[PDB]
Amino acid sequence: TYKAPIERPEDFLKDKEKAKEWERKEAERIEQKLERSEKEALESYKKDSVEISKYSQTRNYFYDYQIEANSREKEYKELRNAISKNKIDKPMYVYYFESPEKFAFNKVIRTENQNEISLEKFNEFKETIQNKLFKQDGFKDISLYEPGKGDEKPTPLLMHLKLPRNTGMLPYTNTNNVSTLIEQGYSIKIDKIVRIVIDGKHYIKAEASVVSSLDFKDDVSKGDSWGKANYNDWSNKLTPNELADVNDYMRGGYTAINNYLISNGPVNNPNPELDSKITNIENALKREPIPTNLTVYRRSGPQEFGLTLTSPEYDFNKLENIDAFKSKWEGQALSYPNFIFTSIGSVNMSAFAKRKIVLRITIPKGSPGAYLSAIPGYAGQYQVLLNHGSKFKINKIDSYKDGTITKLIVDATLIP
Ligand SMILES: NC(=O)C1=CN([C@@H]2O[C@H](COP(=O)(O)OP(=O)(O)OC[C@H]3O[C@@H](n4cnc5c(N)ncnc54)[C@H](OP(=O)(O)O)[C@@H]3O)[C@@H](O)[C@H]2O)C=CC1
Repeated sequence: TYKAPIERPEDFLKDKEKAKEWERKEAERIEQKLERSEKEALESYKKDSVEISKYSQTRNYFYDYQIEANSREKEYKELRNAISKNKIDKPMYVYYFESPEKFAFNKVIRTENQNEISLEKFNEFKETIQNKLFKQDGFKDISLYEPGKGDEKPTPLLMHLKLPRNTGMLPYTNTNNVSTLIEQGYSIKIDKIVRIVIDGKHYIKAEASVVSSLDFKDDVSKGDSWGKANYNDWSNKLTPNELADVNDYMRGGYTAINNYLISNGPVNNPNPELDSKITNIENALKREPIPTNLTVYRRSGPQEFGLTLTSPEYDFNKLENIDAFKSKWEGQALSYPNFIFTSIGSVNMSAFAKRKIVLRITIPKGSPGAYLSAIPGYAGQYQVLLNHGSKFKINKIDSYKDGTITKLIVDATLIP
C-alpha cells in the first residue's frame, strides 16, 4: 500500500477545518510540481473560470484543425496538464452543488424561501435519476467536505461523488481562499438519494459514483491504438463469408442494407440475399464483444429523430426547438433498425459537417460491436459498428455553438 506525501481520509465528511487544512498543504505541494506554463494557466483560470470551463466541455466536437487553431486551446491543454500531473493515489469523495436540470429533472425540488422538500418531489427526482448514467465533462471546482451553516449552498441538490483512484485533482489558492479543480470526463450513476438538513433547510444529497469507461474524444490516435490492440485479429476470427459481407457493407453495401432495415424490408419486401448479409454482419459483431465500457460518437441527421432538413424543429438556433427536442427525446429509448456507424472520436468530419446532432453513446462491456478500422480499406474514420436493432436510452441532451449553428449532444447509453 502507497504512503501519501500528505495523509488524508477518503472522505473528510463535515470536517471543513481538516479538509481546508489538507487542501492548503496539497495546493502548496502540487505548486512545486507545476510548470511555469501550467502555473500561468492556473492564473488565467482564476480570472476567466466560466469561459475556460465552457470550452473544456465542447472543445472535442469541432474539427481537428479548429481545435489546434482555437486561442483557448493552449490554456485548456496546460490546465489539463496541471490537473493530470496530480492523479490521486486513493479515492476521494468530493462535494458540489448541482442543478436538478443536469439530470433532466425539469421540476422545482424546493424554492429558495422553502425549507422543506416534499416526499413527492424527493421520489419524483429519485425516479428521474435511477438506473441512468450521466456524462460529466469540463473543468469544475469541487469541495472536499460537506457544506455547512457558513458555506455557500446555491441549489437544494448536493452531489456527493466518489472520484476513483488516479483521478486528476488540482488543489490551489485563489486570494485568501483555497479550491480544487477537476477536469471531469466520466459517467456518473446516482445510487442513493438522502434528504439531509443543512441550517434548518432540506437538501437532496445524491450519492454518486464514477462508472469507468474509455472516452478518447479528439485523441483519435489513442483510440486507434486501443481498437487495433483489441481488433487487429478480429478478421481471422470470422468465416470467409462473414468477412466478405462485413467488407462489402463497409465498402458501400451499407446503403442498400440499412435502407432495407429502416424500411422494415425483412417483413414488407424480403430480400434473402440481404438477409444473409445481415445475419453474417450481426454474428461477426458478436464474435468479439466490446471488452470495456466504451464511449462512441455519432454525427446524427434529422430522420434519425423523426425530422427532415426542411423541418422547423431542426433549427436549434431558436431555443424553443431545443426545449421541444429535449422534452420529446430525454428519458426516451431510441431504436435503430439498421447497423449503427459510430467513431471513437468526437471531432467533426467533412461528410457530416451540417449534422446538428451528436449522438454520444456509452457502450457497456460485453455489447456486440467491433472496431472495424483495424481492417484497412474503409471510408469511415475510427469506426466501431454497433449491431442492428440496438436501443439507446437518452439520459441528457445539451447544446453548443459550432460557429453560427447550434448543435446538440445526446448522452445515450446502449441498452442491453
Ligand atoms: N455518422 C457517423 O458519425 C459515422 C459515419 N461513418 C461513415 O459514414 C458513411 C455514411 O454513414 P452514415 O450517414 O452515418 O450512415 P447511415 O447508414 O446511418 O445513414 C445513411 C442515411 O440513412 C439515414 N439514417 C440513418 N440512421 C437512420 C435511422 N435510424 N432512421 C432513419 N434514417 C436513418 C440518414 O439520414 P439522417 O442523417 O437524416 O437520419 C442518412 O441519410 C459511411 O462510409 C460510414 O462508414 C463512420 C463512422 C462514424
